Amino acid sequence: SRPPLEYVKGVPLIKYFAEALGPLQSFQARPDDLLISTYPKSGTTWVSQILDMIYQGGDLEKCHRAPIFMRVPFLEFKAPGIPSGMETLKDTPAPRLLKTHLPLALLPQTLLDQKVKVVYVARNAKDVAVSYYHFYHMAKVHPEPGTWDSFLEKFMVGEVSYGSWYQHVQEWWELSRTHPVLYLFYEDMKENPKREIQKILEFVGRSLPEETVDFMVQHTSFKEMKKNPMTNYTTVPQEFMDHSISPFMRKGMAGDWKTTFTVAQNERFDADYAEKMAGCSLSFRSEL
Ligand SMILES: Nc1ncnc2c1ncn2[C@@H]1O[C@H](COP(=O)(O)O)[C@@H](OP(=O)(O)O)[C@H]1O
Repeated sequence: SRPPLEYVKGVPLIKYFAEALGPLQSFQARPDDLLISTYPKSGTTWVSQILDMIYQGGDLEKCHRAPIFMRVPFLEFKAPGIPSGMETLKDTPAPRLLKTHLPLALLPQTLLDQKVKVVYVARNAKDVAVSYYHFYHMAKVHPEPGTWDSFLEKFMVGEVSYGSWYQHVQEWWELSRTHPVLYLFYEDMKENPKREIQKILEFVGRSLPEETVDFMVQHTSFKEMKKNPMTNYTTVPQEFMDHSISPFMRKGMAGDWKTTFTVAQNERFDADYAEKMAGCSLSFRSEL
């Protein structure tokens, strides 16, 4: 009941996800698999619906079969009573969509050997941090988040579930130079979802009619995804995720961080950030 984190190979993880790593050594990847990789709260559920909808040929009826966590297995998941992501995985048919937030230090090597295709979504660190703070509150398996200010301090030293945002985004960027990785930016998806859905289609080697594409742009919108109980996580026990404290689908905005970040916090973050992202051509947008 709100246990602390357990560290493994330098990554802080939720108690259960760490345990789940045991059985996960048994996981065998297929060359037709597709891995969805992101640092938490960077748009995983967004791109999962996009991808599942593509995989279902656009049929919103086939997408309603089960919640997105039953449809896109969560590689390292485990909970009391709720079946592990590995358990779920036994029933999931090929081509499979898989989700993870594991850094490379922990990624099943099966996945890199099998040349598995990666769709990676990155989001600006300020928005991620805010999103993560609210998530910590509602997602009961997380430690106590404490105050925004303290939580932000942790976030800068990567002392939060899954560790440092900064390393996560650079390492998977680097990986994209020697591995098939489509590296997406949440803010581009905000800017122009259609442009971004087209690039995914191209990447996944599929082709769909203009009508179907536009149909997807809408059913993958924040507002549609908020109403859809197969994607908003409301079918889970309130003891596990308490939407009354904070909804999973909270705002879905680029730039909203500015209503949480104080000026002092903003100034300290920018200074810290310039150092951490020094020798990197990664370029983020904070707004619009
Ligand atoms: N279709 C969509 N369009 C835009 N944002 C979405 C979305 N579906 C979910 N989100 C937002 O993405 C974040 C969760 O990401 P993840 O899927 O990685 O956990 C939350 O951000 P906010 O808390 O900033 O609103 C959530 O509201």
